[PDB]
Amino acid sequence: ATLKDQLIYNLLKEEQTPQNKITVVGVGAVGMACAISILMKDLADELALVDVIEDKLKGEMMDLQHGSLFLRTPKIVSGKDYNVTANSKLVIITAGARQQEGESRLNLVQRNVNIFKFIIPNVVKYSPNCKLLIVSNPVDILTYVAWKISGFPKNRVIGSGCNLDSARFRYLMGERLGVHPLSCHGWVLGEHGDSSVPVWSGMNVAGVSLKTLHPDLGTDKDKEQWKEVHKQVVESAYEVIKLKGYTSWAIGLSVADLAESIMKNLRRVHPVSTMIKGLYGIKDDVFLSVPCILGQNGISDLVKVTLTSEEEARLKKSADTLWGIQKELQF
Amino acid sequence: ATLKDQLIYNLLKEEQTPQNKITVVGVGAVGMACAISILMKDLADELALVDVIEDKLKGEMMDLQHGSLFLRTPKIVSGKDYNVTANSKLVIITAGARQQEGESRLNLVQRNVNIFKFIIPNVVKYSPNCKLLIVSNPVDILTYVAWKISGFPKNRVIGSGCNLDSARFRYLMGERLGVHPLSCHGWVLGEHGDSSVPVWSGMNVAGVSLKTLHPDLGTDKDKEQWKEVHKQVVESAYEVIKLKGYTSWAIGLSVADLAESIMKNLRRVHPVSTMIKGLYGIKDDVFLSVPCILGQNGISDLVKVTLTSEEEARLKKSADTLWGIQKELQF
Amino acid sequence: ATLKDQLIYNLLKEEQTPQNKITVVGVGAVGMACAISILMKDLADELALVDVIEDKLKGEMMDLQHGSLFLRTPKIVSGKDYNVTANSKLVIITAGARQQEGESRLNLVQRNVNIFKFIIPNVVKYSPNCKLLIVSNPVDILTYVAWKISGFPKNRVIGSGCNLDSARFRYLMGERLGVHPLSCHGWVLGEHGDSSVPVWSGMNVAGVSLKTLHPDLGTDKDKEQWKEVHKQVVESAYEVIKLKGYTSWAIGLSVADLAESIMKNLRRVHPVSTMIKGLYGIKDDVFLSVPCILGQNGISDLVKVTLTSEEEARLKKSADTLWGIQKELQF
Amino acid sequence: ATLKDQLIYNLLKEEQTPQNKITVVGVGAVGMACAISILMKDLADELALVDVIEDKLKGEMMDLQHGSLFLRTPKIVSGKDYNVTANSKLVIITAGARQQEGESRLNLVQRNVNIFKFIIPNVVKYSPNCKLLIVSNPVDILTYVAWKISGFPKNRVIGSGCNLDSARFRYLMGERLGVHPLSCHGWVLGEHGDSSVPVWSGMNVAGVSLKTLHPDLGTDKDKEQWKEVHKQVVESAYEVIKLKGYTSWAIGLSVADLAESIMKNLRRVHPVSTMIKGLYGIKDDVFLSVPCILGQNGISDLVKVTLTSEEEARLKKSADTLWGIQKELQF
Ligand SMILES: NC(=O)C1=CN([C@@H]2O[C@H](COP(=O)(O)OP(=O)(O)OC[C@H]3O[C@@H](n4cnc5c(N)ncnc54)[C@H](O)[C@@H]3O)[C@@H](O)[C@H]2O)C=CC1
Ligand SMILES: NC(=O)C1=CN([C@@H]2O[C@H](COP(=O)(O)OP(=O)(O)OC[C@H]3O[C@@H](n4cnc5c(N)ncnc54)[C@H](O)[C@@H]3O)[C@@H](O)[C@H]2O)C=CC1
Ligand SMILES: NC(=O)C1=CN([C@@H]2O[C@H](COP(=O)(O)OP(=O)(O)OC[C@H]3O[C@@H](n4cnc5c(N)ncnc54)[C@H](O)[C@@H]3O)[C@@H](O)[C@H]2O)C=CC1
Ligand SMILES: NC(=O)C1=CN([C@@H]2O[C@H](COP(=O)(O)OP(=O)(O)OC[C@H]3O[C@@H](n4cnc5c(N)ncnc54)[C@H](O)[C@@H]3O)[C@@H](O)[C@H]2O)C=CC1
Ligand SMILES: Cc1ccc(C#Cc2cccc(-c3nn(-c4nc(C(=O)O)cs4)c(CC4CC4)c3Cc3ccc(S(N)(=O)=O)c(F)c3)c2)s1
Ligand SMILES: Cc1ccc(C#Cc2cccc(-c3nn(-c4nc(C(=O)O)cs4)c(CC4CC4)c3Cc3ccc(S(N)(=O)=O)c(F)c3)c2)s1
Ligand SMILES: Cc1ccc(C#Cc2cccc(-c3nn(-c4nc(C(=O)O)cs4)c(CC4CC4)c3Cc3ccc(S(N)(=O)=O)c(F)c3)c2)s1
Ligand SMILES: Cc1ccc(C#Cc2cccc(-c3nn(-c4nc(C(=O)O)cs4)c(CC4CC4)c3Cc3ccc(S(N)(=O)=O)c(F)c3)c2)s1
Repeated sequence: ATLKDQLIYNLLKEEQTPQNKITVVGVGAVGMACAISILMKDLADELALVDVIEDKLKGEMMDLQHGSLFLRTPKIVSGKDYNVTANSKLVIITAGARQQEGESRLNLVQRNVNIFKFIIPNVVKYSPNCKLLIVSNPVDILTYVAWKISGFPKNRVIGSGCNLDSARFRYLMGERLGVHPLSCHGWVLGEHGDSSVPVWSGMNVAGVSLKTLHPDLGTDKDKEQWKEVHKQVVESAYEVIKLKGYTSWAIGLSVADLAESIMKNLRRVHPVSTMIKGLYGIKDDVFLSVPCILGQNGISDLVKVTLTSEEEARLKKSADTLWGIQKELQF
Repeated sequence: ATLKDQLIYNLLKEEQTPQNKITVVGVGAVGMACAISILMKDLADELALVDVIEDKLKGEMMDLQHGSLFLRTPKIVSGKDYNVTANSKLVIITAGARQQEGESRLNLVQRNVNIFKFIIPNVVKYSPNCKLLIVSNPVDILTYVAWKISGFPKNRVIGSGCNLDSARFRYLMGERLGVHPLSCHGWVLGEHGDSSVPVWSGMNVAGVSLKTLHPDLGTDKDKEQWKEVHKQVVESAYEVIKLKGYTSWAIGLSVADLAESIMKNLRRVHPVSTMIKGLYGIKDDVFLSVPCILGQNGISDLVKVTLTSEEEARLKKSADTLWGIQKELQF
Repeated sequence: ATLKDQLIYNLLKEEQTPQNKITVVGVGAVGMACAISILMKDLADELALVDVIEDKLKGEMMDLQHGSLFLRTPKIVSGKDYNVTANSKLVIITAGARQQEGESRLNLVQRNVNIFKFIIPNVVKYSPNCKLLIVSNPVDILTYVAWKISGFPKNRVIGSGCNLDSARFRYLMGERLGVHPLSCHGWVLGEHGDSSVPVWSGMNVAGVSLKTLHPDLGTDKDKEQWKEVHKQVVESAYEVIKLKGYTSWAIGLSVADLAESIMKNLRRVHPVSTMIKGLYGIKDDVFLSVPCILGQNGISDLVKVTLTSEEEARLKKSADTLWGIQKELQF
Repeated sequence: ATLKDQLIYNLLKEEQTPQNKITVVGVGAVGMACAISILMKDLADELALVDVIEDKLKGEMMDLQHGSLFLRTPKIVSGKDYNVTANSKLVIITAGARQQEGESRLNLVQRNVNIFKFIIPNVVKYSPNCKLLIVSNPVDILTYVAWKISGFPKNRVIGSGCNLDSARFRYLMGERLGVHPLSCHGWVLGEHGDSSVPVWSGMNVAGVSLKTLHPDLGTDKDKEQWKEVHKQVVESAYEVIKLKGYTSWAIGLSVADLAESIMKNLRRVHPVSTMIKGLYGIKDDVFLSVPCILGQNGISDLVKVTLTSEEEARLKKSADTLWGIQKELQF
C-alpha cells in the first residue's frame, strides 16, 4: 500500500461539489486585491481565477496556494477554461484591456465590451444561477453590457458603482470631523467617478443632519467648502492613479464587503449600480448607483432616497447619457 | 463656530501616542502584501510605510486610506523620513535593490547591505525597543547585517527565514495526502531557499511519524519520491517568479502570521532565522532557521531539534558558507 | 536536565509585562458573557477575572483556560486579590448584589454602592491609568459612583448606558423594515431602561429621514405605532428577564463592541453614559447616555444632538431624578 | 403606502431558503456556549434553537437577537417544533436530562436515550441530509444511539468524543513547556473522559518526539510524572464541575472548531468519535475517538495511528464495554 493508504483510511468517495464558491475573472492588480480580501475574510470554500494570460494566472494561483496554511479557503483553482468556474455562487468581473499610449477612453469602451462578449457567455454556461458583480470600468456601462449578455434578471447583476466612492466620501468626511468613517454617514450616488452625486441631505453623525446644522453645506456660499469633500472623492482616485499607476487595495476591500453581504445574506444597504428603469422618470435600460439591500439573491430591494429637483435631474442626465452611449455599442 | 465644533464637544486635546504600531519599510509587492495582510488581521492600531520612491509611497498609503471604512486600523501614515515610524513595536524590512543587467549577485547583495546601512540606524533612532523582522533577500545574510548594524539583542532581530519554505512544504504535503496543511506537520530548517533542510523525522499527521511508517521517506530509494516534496519547496518559488515575475501573497501571509505571534504574545513556534552560534554545532555568527518561540519579546526560546548526522553536517556547511560571504561584505 | 530544558533553549527569562490587558470584575452571567465575547474578538493579550465567590471564580477561569487551543489570548488569570488586575488598560465592572425578598430597591442600590466602595479603590490601586467601563445596574447612578470614588477624569469613566438599548432599537427597526440592523440607524439616549429617550429625528436608512417621510413617526397619531418600537426596547428586556431569568448575551456583545473601540482607538461613536453637566441643559453631576467618540483615551469627544423641547425636558427630568437619588446614597 | 413601502422598493419575492444553516438542540449552558461560539465565528447564515422548556428557549433566542447589531448571522430562530430546523447543514445535539440528587449515572443513560428517541427522528424528518454532531453525555454511547435512530451513514454522525480532551491535554502540555497549545501536539483517543488513552508516541513540539527524547515519558518510572498530564485531562473536568457546577466554555469553543471544519470543508484532522468497527479487531458497532478528517460530508477519512499492543488493547476494551451497555439499551 502507498504511504497515503497506510496512514489514511478512506470512508467516502466524495462528490466534491462546491457550496460557497466565488470566481474572480481577470487577475490584474484589482482582481488579485479582490482575491486576497475575499480569502482573508473567509467568504468562500473555493476560489476560482480566470484570465487569458496563462503564465500570470498560474503564477498568481500558486502564490495564493503557497499561503494555504494561513487561510481557511481549502480549494484555490485557476484556468483559461471556464469549467473551473462551475457552480459559483458569485462571479466577480475585473477583466479589462490595457489603455495604450495616446488611446482615448472611448476606444477602451468597445475593447472592454469585446472582452465581456467572450467572458459573460462562458460564465453563464457554467454558473447559470450565479450573481454577477461587475468591477471593470466604465463600470455602469459594463454592468449593463454584462446584464444584457448574461440574460440574468436584474437582481443578479450588480455593479460596483458608487460603493467605493461612498467609502472615500466617508473617509474624507471622517478626516474633517475626527470620527471613524464607520460612524460618518454620507452617500454618493449615480455614476461612478466623475459624474457622481453627493447627497448632502443624508450626511450625518449619530443621526444629526449636517445640512440642518449648516444649511450652506455643499453649496458655493459654504465658507467651509464642504463641496470640496466630494471633489476629492473624484480627484483622489485620479491622484492615486497618477502616484502609483492604478488603484487596487480600496476597491478590493470594497468588493469583499459586497461579497460578504451576498454570501452571508446580510441584507445590508450598499450604494451599488443597479438597473434603475422605472425610477426618477428614467425610462431606459441603464445602471446607476442607489442604496440597495444586498443578500443571497443579489439586489432584493432598494431604498428610494428623497432627492431634490437638482439631484433628480443629475441622475436623469446620467441615465440619458448612458443610454446614448449604450445604443451605439455592438453586441 | 465651525460645523465640527457645532456638532462635536471636545473633552481632551491629547497627544495621541501609538500603542500597537507596526512599520513596513519598502512598499514593493512584498511590502504591500505584508501591509494588506496585517491590516486584515487587526494586528496594529497604526501602520507606517516607508520607501525612497515618494510618489509610489504616497499612492499606496492613500489607496489603503480609501479603504479605512472596511478596516479597524485607524491610522495609516507614510513618509521618506523615519519620524513617521516612531514607537513601533515591530518593524518589517522588505526593502531591496533590483539586480541590474550584468551585475554579479555579490554586488547586488552589497547594494542591499548599503541599503540596510541607511535604513537600520534610522529605525533604531525612532523605535529603539522594536522587534526587527527582516524579509529582504538574501534573508539570512541580511538578518545578520541588521543584527550587526542595529546593536539589538538577538531576541529582537528575526529573519523570515524558512517560515515560508515550511508553509510551502506543508501545502505540498497536504496536497499529497488530501489533508489541510494545518494538520500536516513538517519542518524545513537552515537557509531560506535552495540549501534548506527538510527534517523528514518530524513529518507527521496526528502525531503519526511518516518516516517510521515509511523508512525510505526522503531517500533516493523511496519509490514514492517524497524527496520531490522538498525539491518543489525550492522549485515552486522559482516557478512563481518565472510565471508572474515575483512572489508576494504567500510571503505576505507568512509575515502577518509571525507578526500575529509577536503582537499578541502567543508563544507559538515558527521556523525563523535566528543567531544560532553555540547551538546546532555552529561556531560562527550566522543566522539559520530553527523552530523559535515567538512573543512580545521576539525570540524568547528555541527548540533544539534532534538531527541526523547528515542534517547536522548540512547546517554546519550552511554556516560555513554564510560566514565566508559575510566577511566578504563591507560594513 | 529536565525534558523542557532538553527540548527548549531559553534566551531570556524576562518579567512579562501585560500590553493589552482587560479585567472583568464579577463573573456572573453578564461578566462571563463579556469575557467570552472579548476572547473571541482578540481584544486582549491578557484577561483577568475577579469575584468574591472563590470556587465559581476558579471554575470559570479554568473552563476558559481549557479552551486556550481555540483562542489567541495567551494569559487568563483570576483571583479575589486585585494584584491579578495590575496594569489593565480597561476594567469592566459587572459586579452586583442580588435583591433579597422584601428588600427595597433603594437598599439594593446602597448595597451595590457599598460593593463599588470596595472594588473601585482596589482597581485604581493596581491600574491607575485604566479606563473604567461600568455595566452594573442601576448603571447611570453607579457610573457616577465609580467616577466619584475613583477620582478619575471623566473621559476614563464610561457607563454601558444606552449602548444596549440602542442595539435593541436597531434590531427592532431592522425587523420592521427587513434590513440588517447595521444599516438601520437610530439613537436611544438618556437613562438606560424605562426612562430612555428615542430620538425619532435621527431614525434613518441610507440617510433618508423616516421622520421626514412620516411626520407622525413616534407620536400617538401614528397609525403604524412606531412608538411601539421604543416601547419594546424597554419591554423586551423585562421579557427576557422573565423568560430566562436575566439577560447576558446581548449585553456581552455590546460591551465587547465598546471594548473594541477603546482597545483599537477606533474613534467610533457609541451611546454610552458620560458626565453631562454643562451640556444638554443639565446643571448637576449626573451620567446620561449621549453619542460619545470612544478611543484609547476613553471618551475624547461627544456629539451634541439637536433635541426637541420635549426631548430636552425629558433629559433634564432624568438628571433631576438622578441627582435626587444620588444625594440619598451614602458614600 | 406604509412607511416601509415609501422607503423601500421591492424587486423580488424571495424564496428564503437557508444555505448555511446550523441547529442547536438543547439550550442549557453547553448549547448556548456552542451557539455563541458559532455566532462569533460567522459559521452560519441561520441559527435555529430547539428545546422543550419553552420560556427558556424563547428568552435565549431573544437575548441573541438583541445582539444582532454585533453579529453577521442574519436569522436566529427557535421553537419546540422541528419545522424551524428544516434544511440544516449541521445539527448539534446538546440535550440531556438533569441528574437528580442520589441518581446514578446509569439512570441518566436511559433518560438521555429516551430524549434522543424523541429528538433524532424529528431532526431527520426536517434535515435528512444533515451532519449530526453529538455532544450530550455519555457521548460515545449517545453518538451510537443517534446513529442508529437517524439511519444515517457513519460519515454523517459525529461525536464530540476526545476533541475537548485533546484540547485540555495540549493546554496542560503547553503549561509544562511554556509553549502555546497551538504548537504543542498530542492526542487523547478512545472514550471521552475517564477511560481516554493518551498516545505518548505522538506528543511532540516542532516534530521532535518527546517520547524519543525521554523514553520514560508517561510510564511509572518517569521522574517528571508526565502521566499526571493525562490524569489532569480527566480530573480537571471533574474539578470545573465541582467549582462552578458544570463545564460550558471549553466545550462550546471545541464544538465551534468542529463546526468550522464541517461548514468550511477544511479537511482538518480532529479526534472525534466515529463508528470504528473494522479497526483494531473491533467487530461491534461502537463509536470511539480516532483522528478524523472533517469536511462538508462529515468524516470522510480517518488516520490509522500506530498503537502499541497496550494502547490497542485499551481501545478494544472500551469497544467491548460500550457494546455491552449498548445491547441493553431500549430503542
Ligand atoms: N468600479 C471601481 O470602483 C473601480 C474599477 N477598476 C477597474 O478594474 C478593472 C481592472 O483593473 P486592473 O487590474 O488595474 O487592470 P489590469 O489591466 O492590470 O488587469 C485586467 C486583467 O483582465 C485580463 N483580461 C483581458 N481580457 C480578458 C479576457 N477575455 N478574459 C479574462 N481576462 C481578461 C487581463 O489579462 C488582466 O490580467 C479596470 O477596468 C479598472 O478601471 C479599478 C478600481 C476601481
Ligand atoms: N524571505 C522570504 O521568504 C521572501 C523575501 N523576499 C524579498 O523581499 C524583498 C522585497 O521584495 P519585492 O517587493 O518583490 O522587491 P521590490 O524591488 O519591488 O521592492 C523593494 C522596495 O524597497 C525600496 N527601497 C530601496 N532602497 C530603499 C531604502 N533605503 N529605504 C526604503 N526603501 C528602499 C524600493 O524603492 C522598493 O519599493 C526582496 O528582497 C525579496 O527577495 C521576496 C519573497 C519571499
Ligand atoms: N447596563 C446594561 O445594559 C445591563 C447591565 N446588567 C447588570 O450587570 C450586573 C451583573 O449582572 P448578572 O451577572 O446577571 O448578576 P449576578 O448577580 O449573577 O453577577 C454579579 C456577580 O458580582 C459578584 N459580586 C458581588 N460583590 C462583589 C464584589 N466586591 N467584588 C466582586 N464581585 C462581586 C457576585 O459574586 C456575582 O458573581 C447587574 O447589575 C445587571 O443589572 C445586566 C444586563 C444589561
Ligand atoms: N462531549 C463533551 O465533551 C461534553 C458534553 N457535555 C454534555 O452536554 C450535555 C448538556 O450539558 P448542559 O447544558 O450543562 O445540561 P443542561 O441540563 O443545563 O441543558 C440540557 C438542555 O436539554 C433540554 N432537553 C431535555 N430534553 C429535551 C428534549 N426532548 N428535546 C430538546 N431539549 C431537551 C433540556 O431542557 C436542557 O435545556 C450534557 O449531557 C453534558 O454532559 C458537557 C461538556 C463536555
Ligand atoms: C462616451 C464614453 C462614456 C464613458 C467612457 C469611458 C470610459 C472609461 C474607460 C476606462 C476607465 C474609466 C474609469 N475608470 N475609473 C476608475 N476608477 C477607479 C477607482 O479606484 O475609483 C480606478 S480606475 C473611473 C472613475 C474615475 C477615477 C475616478 C473612470 C471614469 C468613468 C467614466 C464613465 C463611467 S460610466 N457611468 O459611463 O460607466 C464610469 F463608471 C467611470 C472610464 S467613453
Ligand atoms: C556570494 C553569494 C551567495 C548568495 C548570494 C545571493 C543572493 C540573492 C540576491 C537576491 C535575491 C536572492 C533570493 N531571493 N530568493 C527569493 N525567495 C522568494 C520566495 O518567495 O521564497 C522570492 S525571491 C531566494 C530563494 C530562492 C527562490 C527560492 C534567493 C536565494 C538566496 C540565496 C542565499 C540566501 S542566504 N542563506 O545566504 O541568506 C538566501 F536566503 C536566499 C538571493 S551572493
Ligand atoms: C430610588 C431608585 C431609583 C431606581 C432604583 C433602582 C434600581 C435597580 C436595581 C437593580 C437593577 C436595576 C435595573 N436593571 N436593569 C436591567 N437592564 C437589563 C438589560 O438587559 O438592559 C438587564 S437588568 C434595568 C433596566 C430595565 C430592564 C430594562 C434596571 C432599571 C434601572 C433603573 C434606574 C437606572 S438609573 N438611570 O437611575 O441608573 C437604570 F440605569 C436602570 C435597577 S432605586
Ligand atoms: C454503564 C454505563 C456506562 C456509561 C455511563 C454513563 C454516564 C454518564 C452520564 C452523565 C454524564 C457523563 C459524563 N459526562 N462527562 C462530562 N464531561 C465534561 C467535559 O467538559 O469534558 C463535562 S460533563 C463525562 C466525562 C468526565 C468529566 C470527565 C462523563 C463520563 C463518561 C462516561 C462514559 C462515557 S462513554 N464512552 O461510555 O460514552 C463517556 F463518554 C463519558 C456520563 S453508565
